[PDB]
This record gives sequence, C-alpha cells and structure tokens, in this order.
Amino acid sequence: DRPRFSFSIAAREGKARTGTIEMKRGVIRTPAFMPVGTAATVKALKPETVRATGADIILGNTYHLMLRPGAERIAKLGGLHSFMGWDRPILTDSGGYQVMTKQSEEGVTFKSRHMLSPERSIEIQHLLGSDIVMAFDECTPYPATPSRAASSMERSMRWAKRSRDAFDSRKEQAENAALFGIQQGSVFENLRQQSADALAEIGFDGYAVGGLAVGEGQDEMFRVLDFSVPMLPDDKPHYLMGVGKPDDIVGAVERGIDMFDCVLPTRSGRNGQAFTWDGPINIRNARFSEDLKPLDSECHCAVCQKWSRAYIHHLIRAGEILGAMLMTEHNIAFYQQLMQKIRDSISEGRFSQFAQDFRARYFA
Amino acid sequence: DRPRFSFSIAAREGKARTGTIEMKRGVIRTPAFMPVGTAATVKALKPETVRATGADIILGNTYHLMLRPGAERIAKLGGLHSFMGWDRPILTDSGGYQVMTKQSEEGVTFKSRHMLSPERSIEIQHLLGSDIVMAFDECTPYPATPSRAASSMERSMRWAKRSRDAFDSRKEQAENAALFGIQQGSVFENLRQQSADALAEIGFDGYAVGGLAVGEGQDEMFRVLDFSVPMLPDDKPHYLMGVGKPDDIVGAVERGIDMFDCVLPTRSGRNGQAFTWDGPINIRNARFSEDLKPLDSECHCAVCQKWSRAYIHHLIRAGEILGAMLMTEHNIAFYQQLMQKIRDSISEGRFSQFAQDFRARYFA
Ligand SMILES: O=c1[nH]c(=O)c2nn[nH]c2[nH]1
Ligand SMILES: O=c1[nH]c(=O)c2nn[nH]c2[nH]1
Ligand SMILES: [Zn+2]
Ligand SMILES: [Zn+2]
Repeated sequence: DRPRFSFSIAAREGKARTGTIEMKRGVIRTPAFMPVGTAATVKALKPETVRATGADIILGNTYHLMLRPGAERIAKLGGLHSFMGWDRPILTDSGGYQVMTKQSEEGVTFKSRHMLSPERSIEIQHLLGSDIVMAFDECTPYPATPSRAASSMERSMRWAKRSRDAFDSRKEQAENAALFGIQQGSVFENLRQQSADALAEIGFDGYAVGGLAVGEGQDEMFRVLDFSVPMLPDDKPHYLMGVGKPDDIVGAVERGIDMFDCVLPTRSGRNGQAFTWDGPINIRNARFSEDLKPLDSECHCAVCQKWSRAYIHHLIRAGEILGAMLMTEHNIAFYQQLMQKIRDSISEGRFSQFAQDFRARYFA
Repeated sequence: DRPRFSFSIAAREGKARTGTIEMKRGVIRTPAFMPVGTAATVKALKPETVRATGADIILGNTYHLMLRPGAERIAKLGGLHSFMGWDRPILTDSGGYQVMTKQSEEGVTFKSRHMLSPERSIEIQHLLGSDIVMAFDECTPYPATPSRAASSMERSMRWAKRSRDAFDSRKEQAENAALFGIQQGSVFENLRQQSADALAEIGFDGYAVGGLAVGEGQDEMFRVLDFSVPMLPDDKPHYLMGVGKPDDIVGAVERGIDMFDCVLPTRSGRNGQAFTWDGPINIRNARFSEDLKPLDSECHCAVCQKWSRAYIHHLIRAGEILGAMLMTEHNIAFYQQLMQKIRDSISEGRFSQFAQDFRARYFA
C-alpha cells in the first residue's frame, strides 16, 4: 500500500523547494495551497470542484466541527472524509489557537463551557480522521513582550510534547496519519530558535511557522521568516499557517515555506474580490457591468472559460448564490495556478525570474 | 435547420398527453417542468447542473431582468442565453402579472417609475432573446366579482391581440420564437370560455391557463381546470403558470396540462424542504442529524448518490452555501424525475395506476 508520510524534495532554488508529500490518501505537490473548509465544506464548492481546481489537500476546521456536529458524531457517521465527500488528505488545526477564555497548564476553557487540552485535541482530530494532525498550541498576542512571548512559547512546547505522546499512544492514528509541530516565539529570534530546538528534539513529520498571521505586515513577516525557517529541519515540510495574499505566498516560498492555507480566496470571493494576474479586482464595481472578458483572460479555470465579468458582476450585485460559487471557484483555481507556476518555475530554475515578473504585473 | 415550433403528441391517456415541442435551441419533452430563473440564474445551480437534472427549458424572469441589468444591456452582451450560459430554450413571462401600480388601456405603470405595455413587453422579451414569449396580461385579484374578472379578462384579451401584432412585426422574432396566449376569467366558466374563444381567434403557438396560482386551493384549481383546459385548442401545448406542488402537477396532467413552472423546488430547497417520493421532509429537523440515507433512497440524482441527510442537515443548519446547492439540485432533479415518470406512464398507458400509486405513497 501507500506510505503514511514521505516528503521528497525534487528541486531547489535558493531557499525555495519543490517536491511531494506521499500519504495514504494521495500526493501533495509542494509548495501547496490548502483551501480552508469552514464547517466540513470549502464554501460554495463541491469536493469534485475543489479537486478540479488542482487542490491536493484541504484544511478542516476543528474549532467549528468539535461543537457542531461534534467529533464523536462525525466519527459515528464514518469520519470527516466520508461525511463531506472528500477522499484526499485533510489537515486539521488543533483548535486551541482559534478559540483564543481561560488557560492553564492543562489546556484552555471557553464558552456552555468547554475545555480543550493537547490530549483532547489529538483525540478530536483522530475521531475526525484527518491525515495531518496539528499539535495543540497557544495563541500569542501581537504585540507581545519578550517575557510573555517566552512563557507562551514554552507552554506551547510542553503542549507539543503532550501532543506527540497522545498521537503516538493511538496506534491507528500513528500508523495512518502525520503530526506537525508549530514553532512560536512571536517576532523574537532567540525564542524562535528555542522553539525550533524543542520541536526538533521531540520530532515531528512537519514543522509549521505559527503566529505570523497576526497583522504584523509583510515586511516584518518576511523578516521573521528570514531567520526562522532555517531553524527548522530542512528535510521536513515547512507550513506557514494562515498566510496569505498571493504576494505573501511568493515571498514566503522564496524563504523556504512549502505549505499554505488562508480563508482569503473563499471569503473575499463571496464578497466580490477576484484575484487576477494583474492584481485583485472588485467585480461589484460598476465598471464591470458590460465587460465581456472573463475574470482573468489568462486563467484556465472553468469559470473563465464560460462566463463574463458582466454576468458575475450581475450575480453578485443581485445577491445570487451562483455568484458566490463562480467567484470562489475562480479564486481557488487562481491560487492553485499560482502554486503550479511556483512549482514549475522552481523545478526549472526560473523562480527568481517568475517572482520578479509576477510582482511587476500584479502591482502594475 | 431545426423547426421554430413543432408540437407533437405521441400518446394519450384520458385527458393526459405526452409528446415533444421541437424548437431551434432544442426539444422540450412534455409534460414538462421548467425550473424558474430568478435573475438570469436558476438559484444555486450552474446551467450544466440544471441540464444534468433533465430540464429541457427554463423560465427567465422578465420583471427582474428589465430593471437590472436591463433588456437593452443583456442584448448588448449577446442575449440572455449567452449571458447566463444556457443554450437551450428559455420561456419568458411578460412582466405585467408580476409587477401587479396604476393601469390603463395602454399598459401598467409602477415604481423610479416605469411603464409596461404589450408592445414594450414583447420588445423586452425580444431583446432577451427568449424562445417562448408570453403575451402581456393582467393579474386578476382573487377573489374577484364576475364583473371585475370580466373586465380584467377582456383587457387581457385586447392586450393579447396587441402582443400578437407586436411579435409578428419583428420578423427575426416571428421566425425564431414562439408566442403563447394566456387564458384568464378567474374561476368563472363563461369567462374562461370567452377568453379561450378570443385567444383561438387571434391564434397562438400555445395556450397558458393563467390566474390559478392565486391561493384558491387544489380542489378549486382542479374544478376550474376540469372545464377550462378542454376549451383550449387540443393541438397546441397547455401551460399551467406558477403550479406547483408535485400532487398539483399530477392532477393537472390528468386534466390536460403539458407545461409547468414553479419556484417551489428552488425556494423551498434553500429553506430546508426536500421533496421525496414519501412526501416532503425538512432536513433541518434534528431527526436527520445522524441519518446516513440520501435525501431519497430511490432518487437518481447526483446528490443522492454521494451525500447523506446527516451531512446536508449539517450544511443547512450551518448556513452553508453548499447546503443550498445540494438541496436545490436534488429538488429540481426530483421534479424532473416526476415528469419523466409521468411521461413514461402516459406513453405506456399506465398513468392512472401511477397517479394512484404516487398519491398513496406521497401522502402515506
Ligand atoms: O492562522 C493560524 N492558525 C493556527 O491554527 C495557528 N496556530 N499557530 N499559529 C496559527 N495561525
Ligand atoms: O404565476 C403566474 N405567472 C404569470 O406570469 C401569470 N400570468 N397570468 N397568470 C400567471 N400566473
Ligand atoms: Zn478563472
Ligand atoms: Zn436526489
């Protein structure tokens, strides 16, 4: 049968890498973008359509699903894959970051009231049946004092060890799924180093850079990535959580990131924002009312093969569900085409040229 | 090339008929159900999905489209078919009934203010490019005195003649589209007869029974159909406007109706009502939370091949767009499967048995 988790780097250019993760439910091409499910659905898209855009893996929202329908119910119904009709890999967040409430060394309590711990988070992700399980971590406020960022990071590292142990104690989970650790430490180099050291001493299948979708700005995000990603084991995937805009993704790949997730293409699609190679546009704008061109005249997606800006403009202005469907399909397809161009350009040793050409046009 | 409008009856059983309408953009199998578009979209469905359910023709909403985007704009963009991506026949209502405001012999004025006349309605439907054009008629209140029903019907008949003349004066329209007249007369037999006589003296490609989606109850609707449908030319299609529930459709076919439209499968789908051969169910009900059966265990639609009641229950409770998509696809598919069973049973001389079996199970 297929491997549980096998990461292979096919090509490099500078700090950028391209390759594959082989898992039992399929292959993930990296750098990868994971569409975000909100409540066991990628908003407005059937799973076949998600796959048709090129997605290899989706993110399942543990925070939402643990309350309704609940993890035990989803397990009774056959697991999240069967429930939502997506048979390929699913990555689940741990839930602790989202819900952040009172915390302690045991875990986090939240509002009627509920308690999440590393052990309960691993069990919930087990019941959901996800393929990549995230360690249970804390949300560090931004800005944070060095001392508060330190205490938060060190609690997260103790929770990472407990996540590792709980995962390993469930033999079906350990045999069939993968476990990722999450680096914290806010914007402070020495804390990011201590966090990386702790995670590597525990050992994980992949390493996420956490705590950088906190509104700090791209310059500062890139600064932190500059010193943080090289601290992580080179031979394991690097996952930048909650990022981001297309230009964020390009710059983060240039700094060694292999995996991404963000609600932007789905959320902003329903709200009228379409991503294009010439930058984002708001299809609700009256300037599109008679525009017969597709959302993007170089996009390969099914929406751009069949419908005009003028039609989609009309649908969104009218509040029509089909408007949200077409905008979301195009935006996820655009993100997947971006990742494909990234992967191809690294494989061909032309990623620096691509990144320069991309930015010149996207921000023209 | 293909015929403009050719209606053929293949088989009869009692007053029920089954056959085909051949038009330039395709064949319509009768008895037919037309999904209703709201604003150049069948809510929550791509045109390919509408076709996949079995639909041969859809209804376009003239009232909505004449305001936004406007008929002239849709024509500038290539017509309604190109605009929404549906290349098969479209029937458009005339708009007068919907908007009903002040009226006169010229037409109707409504709120900023606008005026619709028979000539303007035909022109709007021409600009949209529809295949079946409806004569411009009046909305009769229900209940109505005989005298008010008479004056309304006779104004509608004068408007039907003006609709005929305006249609015939546009040679591209007359060569490529069809024109249906609308019988009025409220619940009064003598007025229904005078209306039928007037429409037949003008001559139309098809004849609608208007004014029976006014809340009168099924018993009274069937009573009016009993004497009204035989007044219409036998050799032309009979269209019952705005009807209806599955049991309404079966009984109306038994009384000689060939065509139907209703917002029920789309509207009630988004609101949690699913049609099944055992009657309607509300998928939001907690009793479906762990039900792994499809919406209907005999339905052939793609939703029922892939997803459970429990999943769709979750989606609708969560407010998710995919919930509306799956409910609407199933409900339109159910309606199309109902029409297919009707057509097959008439063709096979088993429609009386079907109707009896249908009602026993649907209302068990
Ligand atoms: O967007 C984010 N999601 C998470 O689950 C997370 N965990 N740490 N940082 C995070 N950022
Ligand atoms: O539902 C209806 N729609 C119409 O357009 C119409 N016209 N007459 N009766 C009608 N009923
Ligand atoms: Zn596109
Ligand atoms: Zn179905």
